[PDB]
Amino acid sequence: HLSVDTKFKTEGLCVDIPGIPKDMTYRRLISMMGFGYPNMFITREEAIRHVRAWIGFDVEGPLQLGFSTGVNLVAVYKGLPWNVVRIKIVQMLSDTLKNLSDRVVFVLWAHGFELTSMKYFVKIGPRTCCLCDRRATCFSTASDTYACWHHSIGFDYVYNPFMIDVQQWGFTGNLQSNHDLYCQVHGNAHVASCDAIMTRCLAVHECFVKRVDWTIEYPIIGDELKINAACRKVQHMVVKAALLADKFPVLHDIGNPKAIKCVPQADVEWKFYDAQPCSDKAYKIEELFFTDGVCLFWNCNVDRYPANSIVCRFDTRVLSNLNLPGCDGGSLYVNKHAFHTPAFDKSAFVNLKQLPFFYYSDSPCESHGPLKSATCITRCNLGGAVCRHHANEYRLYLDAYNMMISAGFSLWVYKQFDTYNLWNTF
Ligand SMILES: C#Cc1nc(CNC(=O)c2cc[nH]n2)cs1
Ligand SMILES: [Zn+2]
Ligand SMILES: [Zn+2]
Ligand SMILES: [Zn+2]
Repeated sequence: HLSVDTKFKTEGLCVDIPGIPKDMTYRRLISMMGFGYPNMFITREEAIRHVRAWIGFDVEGPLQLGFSTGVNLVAVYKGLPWNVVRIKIVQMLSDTLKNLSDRVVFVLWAHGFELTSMKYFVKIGPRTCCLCDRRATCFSTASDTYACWHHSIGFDYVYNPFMIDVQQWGFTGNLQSNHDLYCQVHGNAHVASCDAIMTRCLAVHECFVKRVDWTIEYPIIGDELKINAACRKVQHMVVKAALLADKFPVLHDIGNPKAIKCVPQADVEWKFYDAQPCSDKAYKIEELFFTDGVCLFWNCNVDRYPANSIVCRFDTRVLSNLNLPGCDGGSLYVNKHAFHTPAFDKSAFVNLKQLPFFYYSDSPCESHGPLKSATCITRCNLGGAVCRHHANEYRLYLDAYNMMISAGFSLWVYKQFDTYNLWNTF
């Protein structure tokens, strides 16, 4: 954890707090703010481990409280006393975070009012939820009880929040000049939430775009495992069928250097090319480069795919608990590991078409241990009646396919791809 005796640089606070000592520790800062929880403030490394909990927060002077959720509240939304503002803050954080994290991390660009305003809606102390086993994130003065984000309805204080001041990381210039170096999507409309949004965006850029640590693991919070297994199932299905239908002599597999053949029994000449996940801008196809056979780009984000490609590309616009808002239109996809992904661009696919759903199988029609569909490509459907085994497998594959799509992945293929060509493999 971050030692409370660590020095805190106070130059960013001195316009809101004139006269503040240059020599300052976290210990003295927390005291001046009026306050298993050794420090309210955390290290960059702890913050990165808890990116799902990040909420940018800015206060502008009555005071306008702005959050990276887009919300502005005025404490005296129009101005209201702190005793009702705090209730809204609890509800807002609880609904934003209950399916993401066991805590909140306020990401600051600290100039003073934000820190001195915390005592009006934060309480600290040593706890678990009164109604479950999750750690407590809220407190209620009405009942003198504690709750997690799931059981906090009607609570009035944030309990043991964490926080980090981006201005401690060693920047020159103000927030907007640093944020705008990397991102054109978030403006500065001069409301507190705009600053809150830029602050979080800059932190995401510093910690996941220019710096990358794929060794950090993140807890399971949703359908991660089913999604990942579906992606492997779809990858095998689509590539196997492409090879059967068009009989490419060579396949160029471009992407993760730890990739394995997804169709190990295919006859094709399989050649690998190493490219790590690009976290900043999509790769330029000119630099990466292939006109023989087919190219496979499985989550290898390029600016324009060649016409002879099979592509899986994550759609950064998808709304889900796994996909967090990112930098310059990118998104931070957190599924076991954290992957910042450049903004989705439909123009990357101009040479391709959307891959249609289909299910293909050459396995024997046998049930161990009634489906009608034009897209069940099997011997039994060719012959007029889908067998029970392929019926079961088709419905499982459909489920997997829909899971992958709903998670944000999109699939694209060379324009000549035609499932009609699979029927003659039977
Ligand atoms: C009541 C009331 C108040 N409204 C504001 C407006 N906020 C800003 O102009 C701003 C500047 C930078 N970021 N936001 C401050 S106090
Ligand atoms: Zn609970
Ligand atoms: Zn931004
Ligand atoms: Zn069958």
